[PDB]
Amino acid sequence: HHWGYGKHNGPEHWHKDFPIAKGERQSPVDIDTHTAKYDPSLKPLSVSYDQATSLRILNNGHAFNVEFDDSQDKAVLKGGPLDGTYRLIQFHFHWGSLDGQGSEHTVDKKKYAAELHLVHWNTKYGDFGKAVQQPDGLAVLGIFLKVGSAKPGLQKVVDVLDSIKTKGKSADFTNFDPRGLLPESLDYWTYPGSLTTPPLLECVTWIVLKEPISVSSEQVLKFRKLNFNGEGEPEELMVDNWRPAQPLKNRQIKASFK
Ligand SMILES: [Zn+2]
Repeated sequence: HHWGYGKHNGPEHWHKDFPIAKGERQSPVDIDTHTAKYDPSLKPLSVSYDQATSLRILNNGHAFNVEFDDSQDKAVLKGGPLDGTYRLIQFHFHWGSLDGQGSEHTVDKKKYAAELHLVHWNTKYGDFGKAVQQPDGLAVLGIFLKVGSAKPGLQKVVDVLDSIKTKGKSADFTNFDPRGLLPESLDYWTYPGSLTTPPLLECVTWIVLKEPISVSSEQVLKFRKLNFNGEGEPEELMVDNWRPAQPLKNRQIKASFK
């Protein structure tokens, strides 16, 4: 049974094919802001996206991925909790069927309308495929989305979605600047975790920003027009593609701010 987000193949089923689903460092988690400790030894976070080169956008049947050329040292994350340099490979979102749900992480149980994941691999492991064999192979910057004013820098993504409606469709998607998706502040929480989709590998230093970005109702409505199914199969709207919060299991969440 191909994994997904439905009643018979959704998150409660994943552990059968991917037993790490019940591991010690699974994501997402609820961020209890009152038990996250400020860590003054955290270096400032460095998000350097000015030379980023997007290549393509792809509906993979679970979300849409905007992919980058990661063959050179061009869009990198470093500092904060990280001990090396991590290179951007792709970003994607999780979102709900309703504005009241859709994020993976929660903040004192609060769910946002959506959540953006910018996925980076540790350059000391040479590429993404080898990085995912390592416990510190990945760093994911998570950014919450709330519904309000439109985010202009998101609109180029919104407008290509009609060309990738169904699973397996891809489109050229060059010159997209992910700096237009970032909120003002880089204040964050950080904790060790996992990929939130199968194979759920425990490679990730999570860096979750406190400040959400606002997107318009119309922008998120266009996300909900995508399809999980392939062309020529019955239409199932791509909505509620979020894994719920998982047990923290005595991990600690650190805050970059007071
Ligand atoms: Zn994700």
